Amino acid sequence: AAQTNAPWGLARISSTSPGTSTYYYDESAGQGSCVYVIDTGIEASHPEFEGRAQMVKTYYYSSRDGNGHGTHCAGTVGSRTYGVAKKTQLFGVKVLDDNGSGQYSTIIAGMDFVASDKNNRNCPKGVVASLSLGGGYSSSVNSAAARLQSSGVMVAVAAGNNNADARNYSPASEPSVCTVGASDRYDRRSSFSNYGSVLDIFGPGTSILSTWIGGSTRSISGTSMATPHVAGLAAYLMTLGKTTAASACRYIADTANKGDLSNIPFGTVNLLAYNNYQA
Ligand SMILES: [Ca+2]
Ligand SMILES: [Ca+2]
Repeated sequence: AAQTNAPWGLARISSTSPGTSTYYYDESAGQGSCVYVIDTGIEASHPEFEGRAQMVKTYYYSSRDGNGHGTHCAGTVGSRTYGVAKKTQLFGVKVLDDNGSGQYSTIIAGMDFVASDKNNRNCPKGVVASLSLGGGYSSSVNSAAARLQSSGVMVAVAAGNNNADARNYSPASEPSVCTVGASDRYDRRSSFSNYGSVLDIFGPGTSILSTWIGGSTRSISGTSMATPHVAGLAAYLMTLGKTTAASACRYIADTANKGDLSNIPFGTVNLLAYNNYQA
């Protein structure tokens, strides 16, 4: 299948070279798999979700996304127009407040929640967890990320936006999960993107068009926008039966576009997420 005039990040992921505008993907599009978006919530009623999104847990007074960040991330994962895995099932876990902040204890609880909750859901092709959040190093936050990964969920986390070594940031520094860096439309490392040896792959993160609260759309940047491109790609590959939750990160790194990125510091991988679609 082909999505003509797709957002640059979608075209990039199904292309070997930058500058294309069609997103080519397998029509299965992630159906059968499930992606948990652990953020500010998701506006499930947004028409781009087609009834495929649902709030499953909140840690605040309401489960609605009063921020927009989570709705944005969920759109990149699987909205009709801005999503990587167009037929996936989206579940929202609200661990961040409407200002986009949350505490470590609530973020850890959200992760333990998903590890248990996936057992009452029908996700025959696999379960993915998308975490476009992070903070200063915390061993308990890293540990919650590792438990989720070991429970059988593909965990993808943002590298962080401090233009620094991701080793001092959490969930990012957890070596068992998939740490995602951001890139721009010219194949340059996003200027704000963290880097370092803990990163596993890079995804499109500069000026990413996606859904927003109030039934709208908005273009924003961050390693937070790169994370969902790889969570969505993992869900698509798992439903294709190419990989599993436990090895999806490694399979993505193995099949990525290698050496295409510029501004990659010595010691950071130069791997760009790629679906390897051939019609
Ligand atoms: Ca190339
Ligand atoms: Ca890793």
